[PDB]
Amino acid sequence: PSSSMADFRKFFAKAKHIVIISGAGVSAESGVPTFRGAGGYWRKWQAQDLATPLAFAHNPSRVWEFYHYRREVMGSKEPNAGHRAIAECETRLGKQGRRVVVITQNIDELHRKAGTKNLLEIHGSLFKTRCTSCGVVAENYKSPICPALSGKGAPEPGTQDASIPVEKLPRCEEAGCGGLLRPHVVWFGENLDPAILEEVDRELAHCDLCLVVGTSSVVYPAAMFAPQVAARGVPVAEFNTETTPATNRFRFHFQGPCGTTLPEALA
Ligand SMILES: *Nc1ccc2c(C)cc(=O)oc2c1
Ligand SMILES: [Zn+2]
Repeated sequence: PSSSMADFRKFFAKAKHIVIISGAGVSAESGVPTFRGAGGYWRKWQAQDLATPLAFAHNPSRVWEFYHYRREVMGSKEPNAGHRAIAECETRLGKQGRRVVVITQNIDELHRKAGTKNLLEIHGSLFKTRCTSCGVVAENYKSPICPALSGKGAPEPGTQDASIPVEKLPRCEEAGCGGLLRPHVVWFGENLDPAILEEVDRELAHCDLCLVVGTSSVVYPAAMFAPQVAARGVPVAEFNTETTPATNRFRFHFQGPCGTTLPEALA
């Protein structure tokens, strides 16, 4: 795979429709905890233990504690130079009639905070709720999301369950509903929104340049998206930290934190 920034920049100058697939490394560069890899725990659990329908069914208080913590932590977090380069790229290109879309697996909204408008959040958002009775999706930035969760969700091992009664967990405020809310995020074992995937397929079909940032391209989610772009002859450029491996039938690979390489690539 080429690591020629100048060659990349020649494609970038001429590209009219860029798809940017954003993975977990973009969030990790802002210090956002993911509770996934080695060492990444909340109390005695990882995300694969708590971000499941079964976990929520059996202990909705514990799952709400986990997502309440993740909401509140964001008050100490900021977009990084990678987020900023991506947003500035969209803004500048949009005034030229050129399209930039960000397809992200990240749920912490830092792309939005940085100014990205054309955003597909394929795993949902920490700052949206979904009613488990009526299905309504709502924005929710309230600190705390409900009074019973104030001071709850502490991450330290040994912290006891809050065991909030389900009636005091976040509830739907649509007139005549009152159901129990869940976080509007995709759980392990769940389907991605087909309408989201409808929009993703349209962007992949039409783009003339594809970036994979903060993730590997040979793994989910980018492995679902990049192959068919590359198969069309569209250049695929990967920006990530792991020394290729990932092995790439793709055009470019730039090693390093994306906050180091993207400001230059997307200038
Ligand atoms: N079921 C499942 C859920 C989530 C995954 C992520 C976030 C990454 C992955 O590589 O494979 C997953 C599989
Ligand atoms: Zn409802």
